[PDB]
Amino acid sequence: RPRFSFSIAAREGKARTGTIEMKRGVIRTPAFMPVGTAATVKALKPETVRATGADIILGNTYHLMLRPGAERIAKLGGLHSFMGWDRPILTDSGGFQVMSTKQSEEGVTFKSHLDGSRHMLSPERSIEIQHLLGSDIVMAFDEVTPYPATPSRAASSMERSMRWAKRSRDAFDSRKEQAENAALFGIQQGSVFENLRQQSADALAEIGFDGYAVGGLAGGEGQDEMFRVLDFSVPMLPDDKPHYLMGVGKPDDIVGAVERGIDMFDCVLPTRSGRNGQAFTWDGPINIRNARFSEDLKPLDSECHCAVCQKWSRAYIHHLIRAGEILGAMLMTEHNIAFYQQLMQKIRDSISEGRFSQFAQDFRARYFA
Amino acid sequence: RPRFSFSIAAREGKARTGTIEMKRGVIRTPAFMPVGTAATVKALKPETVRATGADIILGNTYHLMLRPGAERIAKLGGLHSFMGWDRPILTDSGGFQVMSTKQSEEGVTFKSHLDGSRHMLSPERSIEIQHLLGSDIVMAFDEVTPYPATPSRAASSMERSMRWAKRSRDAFDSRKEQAENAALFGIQQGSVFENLRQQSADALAEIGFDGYAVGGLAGGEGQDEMFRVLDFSVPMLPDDKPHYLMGVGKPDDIVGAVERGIDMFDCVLPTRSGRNGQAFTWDGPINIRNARFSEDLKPLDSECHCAVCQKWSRAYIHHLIRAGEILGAMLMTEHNIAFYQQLMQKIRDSISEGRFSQFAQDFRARYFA
Ligand SMILES: NCc1c[nH]c2nc(N)[nH]c(=O)c12
Ligand SMILES: NCc1c[nH]c2nc(N)[nH]c(=O)c12
Ligand SMILES: [Zn+2]
Ligand SMILES: [Zn+2]
Repeated sequence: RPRFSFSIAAREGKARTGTIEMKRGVIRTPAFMPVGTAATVKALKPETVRATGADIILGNTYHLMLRPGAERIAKLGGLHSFMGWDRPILTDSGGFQVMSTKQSEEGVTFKSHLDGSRHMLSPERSIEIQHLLGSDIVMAFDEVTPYPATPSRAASSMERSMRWAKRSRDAFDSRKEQAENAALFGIQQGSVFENLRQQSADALAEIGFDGYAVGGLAGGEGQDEMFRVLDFSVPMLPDDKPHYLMGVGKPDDIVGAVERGIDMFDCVLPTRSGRNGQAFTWDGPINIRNARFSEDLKPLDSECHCAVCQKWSRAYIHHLIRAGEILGAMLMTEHNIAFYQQLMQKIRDSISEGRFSQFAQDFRARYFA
Repeated sequence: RPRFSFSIAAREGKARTGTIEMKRGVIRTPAFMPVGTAATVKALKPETVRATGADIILGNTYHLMLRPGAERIAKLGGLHSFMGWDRPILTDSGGFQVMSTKQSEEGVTFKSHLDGSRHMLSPERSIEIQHLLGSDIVMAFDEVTPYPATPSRAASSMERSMRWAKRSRDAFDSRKEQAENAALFGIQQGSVFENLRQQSADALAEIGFDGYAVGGLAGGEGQDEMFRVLDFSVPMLPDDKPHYLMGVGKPDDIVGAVERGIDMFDCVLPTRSGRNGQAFTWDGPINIRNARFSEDLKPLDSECHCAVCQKWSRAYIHHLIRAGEILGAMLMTEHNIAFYQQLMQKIRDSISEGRFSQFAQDFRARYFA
């Protein structure tokens, strides 16, 4: 396999389906990436993550640098070896967690929430950490402006992000092993403003990246506004490269974003809300803690092919979650990630067959019935 | 398979190895039974429990009656179906948790620690709950005297326990489906007193049970005293039936107890201490939280055949446990239960080959080096 190759096999309107080939494996798109916060997809062995259908997982640079440490992971053989996942890993840059402390044009300094120790992030240090981890898809370090943002502040943050995108590009390229084996994605900023999104897209395309993320969304704006911004923002990006919507999201957000040209997604929703008792179903989410499930012998979802729905009832999972049992988190998480992967597979198949618009309509009618 | 058949294949001194055949499966002895508190062996799917080598698991009557409820489990198809374990299950009677609230010759009434609701246990109700759960090995309901106990109080509790053993026998026998498909074990009491242990053994043998537990030990007395009581107590029990030491224990306790004629064990140690960071190894226990393991690439144990030791390092598990990650509990628990099963297999093989005394000596020399 090549370092990086994105091929589009089929299209329907703005939606695309295809593959990204990388040294560690093939990624089917549109793709959902389970989030591995601190070198684990919470409550799942990597083999279980793979069995759900995941082709790639996300690791968080900010968290890994705090614990167990980037240099430590490198000494131990890199993130893949450390956690036992041998397929591609995308790492975020830290820009989001920095927003979520001294800031300057050079970068940011901040105190660890775990120990109070002082840490620094910059385009150069973020790229270095992602190298030490050994990630396959490296994200440029950006400045993420909060929502809502004034036009002036959105412009200033976008302009800084573009300067930092060039610094990220140069840092990545200067490291031979990284440049030859990994890929680098740029991140579009500009808040909700069309002119700023255009300037950002133009700057990123001039620099040149392997993929382009739409940054700064899902920050409080709501679905209608997010979709409106995607309507104009995604077509600004190079058509022949993957389009990644960071930190999205709910199943309906994913379907609508694919309709608008997005190829890649990550979010903590299926894992985090799984541990809290929320299970995704084709008829919409349910909260398994609800007393109505205490004697319900049906599986979490009636059609789901996952191992949890093959083997255990709602009633059992209800009991586990109510009791605070670890197995409850395990089963809920496996089902939710499997559900997300089945959603992505239905999306890919429907685009390939030219019936994605119908799928989206049918999905929504049932999910929100 | 028959309802119950215990066969002894080989002996060495007081130690025995063999099999218990039951309708749901064969149990190799000496056996270790992982503890499923509230219908789950904590942090493990039943298939993982089985893969470690477990032939039977324990369920706690006291906890299950409080949550999710015995009648509820029965309505849902019984404990095996509910939790997805199709092999034998032994249920304890509740006598221990009652000690751990109004007491009388009829039984005990108590308040739920979860809800404050009032509950009752008696020989008849305990046997009924174990029936509703559908367990394969049912334990008689006893009164467990605290350690230390005066001779008078030990005698009174033992005598009550024997009256309750007869009531348990009669309750079990009066329920056709239970009598025909499950087995019933009696529990010897008498604290540390030889004459009381003899009276108890004689009473239980007169009533007649499928198996005999040594109750009331591991209550604070320490290993030397426990071994001393086992020295005289186990030979009092019928030789041709299984001997079960309840709530034991550490690997060295197990080896010494097998040397004294015990066939079955259960304890929360490998699961509970696994979640806390303690990992069992042939060179003794380690606490994986210790900073010395932060960059240790070796598996938890150098010889262990378990999947955790095949795939992940001490350094990784150290990180997971320090971070409070669920996967840490999962991996520690799987390894510890697998370690216990490998210990039982080495015990069985060494007895079968007439080299158990040597095995015990070699095990101790290395474990305590
Ligand atoms: N939802 C926006 C988002 C999530 N994660 C991110 N990481 C980075 N570096 N930038 C971003 O804009 C975002
Ligand atoms: N270690 C003693 C023990 C553990 N569990 C028990 N359960 C019962 N019914 N009786 C007992 O004596 C014990
Ligand atoms: Zn499912
Ligand atoms: Zn192991």
